[PDB]
This record gives sequence, C-alpha cells and structure tokens, in this order.
Amino acid sequence: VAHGLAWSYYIGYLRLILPGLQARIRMFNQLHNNMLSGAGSRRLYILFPLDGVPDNLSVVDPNIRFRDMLPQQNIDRAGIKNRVYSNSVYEILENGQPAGVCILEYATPLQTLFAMSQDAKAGFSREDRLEQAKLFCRTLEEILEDVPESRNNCRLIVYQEPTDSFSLSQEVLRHIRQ
Amino acid sequence: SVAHGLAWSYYIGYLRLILPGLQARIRMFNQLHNNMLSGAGSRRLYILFPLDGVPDNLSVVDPNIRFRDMLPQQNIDRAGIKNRVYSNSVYEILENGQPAGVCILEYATPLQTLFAMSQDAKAGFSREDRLEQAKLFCRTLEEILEDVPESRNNCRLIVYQEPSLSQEVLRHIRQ
Ligand SMILES: Cc1ccc2c(=O)c3cccc(CC(=O)O)c3oc2c1C
Ligand SMILES: Cc1ccc2c(=O)c3cccc(CC(=O)O)c3oc2c1C
Repeated sequence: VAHGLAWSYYIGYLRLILPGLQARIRMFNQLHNNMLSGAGSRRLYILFPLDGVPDNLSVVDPNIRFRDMLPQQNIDRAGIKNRVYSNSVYEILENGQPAGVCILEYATPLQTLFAMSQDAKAGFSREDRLEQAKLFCRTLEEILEDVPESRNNCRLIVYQEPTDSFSLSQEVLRHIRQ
Repeated sequence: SVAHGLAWSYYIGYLRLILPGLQARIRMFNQLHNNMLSGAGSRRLYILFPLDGVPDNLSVVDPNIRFRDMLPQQNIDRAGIKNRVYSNSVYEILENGQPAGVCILEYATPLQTLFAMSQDAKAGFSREDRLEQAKLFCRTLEEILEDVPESRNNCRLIVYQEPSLSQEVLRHIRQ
C-alpha cells in the first residue's frame, strides 16, 4: 500500500513543489538578510518519524524555532487549476546557538498511514504500521535517487523515536551537515 | 495493494479537505451567478475516473463539456500544511447542442500517479497491470466514502471506459 503512497507523494506534491523552491529561497533571502545560507539550507527537508501523530513542529522541540514563511508558491497545472502552497522556515539551535536555518515539514502521508491504521473494520497494529512506514520511506528514497533535480532540492529525514533524550533538532542538524 | 493506500490518500489528502466547505462555496456561487447550480444534481463534486493514463484536459476533451466558471476558492489552514488555496471548476454539459446540465467536474488526480508508476523505468508495469490497479483504487475509494455520509453525498466517482462523456456525466447528474 505504502508503495503507491510514496509515488502519490512524489507525483502529487514533490514534483509540483521542488522546481520553484530555489527562486522562493532567493526572495526569502533578499528580504531576510540572507537567513538561508549555503547548500545546507537550500533543500526541503521532509520529516518522517517512524515511531503516528508526531508533535507539531512549533512545539516539538524548544531548539526548533519557527521564523517565517517562504513566499507562497502558486501552481497552475491543468489540475487543480489554481493552487497556493505554503512552506515554513525554521531556526535550529544547538547548545543555545543558531546552528541551522531550514525549510522543514512533516510528510503528509503520515496522516494517511495513521488514518489507515485507525479504521474500525480494517485498521491494524503499531507493528504493521511501522512496516508500512518503512516501506514508504524506502520507496520514496528510491524515487528521489533516480531524479537528480528533485534530489538536489530535498531530503527525507527518517528517524525512530524512543518512548524510552531524543532531540529532533540534533537529528535535523546531522542531516543538514551530512 | 498500492491503489488501496492511494485511495486512502486521495480521501485523507484531498476529499476531507474540500467537501466540508463545498456547499458554502456553491451557495455563494449561485448568488454570484443567478442560482446557476442548485438542483441537488448540481451540488456534488463529480470526479472523473477513466479506466482506460493521461486523459485530455477537461476544457478540450469534448465539445459537449464546456467550462463555465470557477467556484470561489477554498482556503485551507491546517497544521503542517499552513495556508493552501484549492480551486474547483464548474462545467456546462450540453446535450443536443444545448445546455442540459451544470456541475462541478474534475479528473481524479491519482490517475497521474498510476500512470507515473506504470511508466517507471524499473518495476514499472504494463497498461494491463495499471488497469487492475485503477479498478482497485475505485473500489477502495467507494468503500471509504460509504462509511462517512457527510462526504458520500457531496461527491460522486464517475467511472467509465471507452466502449461520449458528456452523456456519461448527465446520466449521473440525473440519477
Ligand atoms: C497533480 C497531482 C497528481 C497526482 C496526485 C495524487 O496522486 C494525489 C494523491 C492523493 C492526494 C493528492 C492530493 C490532491 O489531490 O490535491 C494527490 O494529488 C495529486 C496531484 C495534486
Ligand atoms: C493533509 C494531508 C494529509 C495526507 C496527505 C497525503 O496522504 C498525501 C499523499 C500524497 C500526496 C499529497 C498531496 C500533498 O501533500 O500536498 C498528500 O496530501 C495529504 C495531505 C495534504
């Protein structure tokens, strides 16, 4: 199931959104004294926690600080027709210092995976959901690897949360640094 | 299968966002265009799903399906996806050379995904395989809509196969 879900995420969102990302950064930077930086901050980072319903990003971590919206993106495929999309820019702290600035969001298909799992008749366990989550990521990673213009503009950030000291900020930083 | 997750994502990712505000958007439409819609048959989101990828865009697919107007936009504002603006389009469906029906009409966006999947260099699949998937998608989507009345009565999945669409649409509006 998660195979077609990763494809619809790519086809139905990442394809529409990536190509104009850089231009929107350029603006953002004109208007915020070059807050985005070089290379690290030139990507759309998609968060995919493994372990449903992660904390929303404004509250998840005191070291992940919202700054501002990029300028909106207008789309006009023969969709759909006219659509407006938003993306959000976050300051990422390490040791009390601004260590990174980036565009960051959760993968919407989490919501579908969760909703699937919660359905009364055909819902399924946490373990079965994790198996699907892993399959979504593996499949999305493959798609992106095959598409250099897409891959140069975004990175899937996949992580597991221990219920048992987890900092999402340190995870994002490690990716941003790689 | 893959089309089952796809159906759930069209529902969770689009129909849930769009149907709740539809009637509000229709009423305002009617007021702006002399009650051009309302007849009950004129107040659902009609979603075309040709079982046959890449169906000609609606404005050009059939002389009997003629673009009239856009609904007022639907603004959405959730967590994660902050501001989005969605559009939907209203079509006049002529029969016998004359307007016979008016509706809100669009292609299901997941057609584009079953097609792209099909078309992949590796683990892509044939037309004969992509069709079985399209079938699974339609069935799964019609099962999902059934469990939630608020949604069901506000959209119809028009599924069709080459042996006139405008005649295929009116039948639905009439049902
Ligand atoms: C242009 C395009 C193409 C494919 C999809 C899609 O598979 C898909 C699957 C599930 C949910 C959506 C969201 C939507 O229809 O806006 C999807 O959007 C798509 C869009 C917007
Ligand atoms: C709110 C929400 C929830 C789930 C999905 C989704 O599964 C999903 C899967 C594939 C493609 C999209 C389109 C998008 O993220 O804009 C999807 O959108 C979703 C959206 C917008």
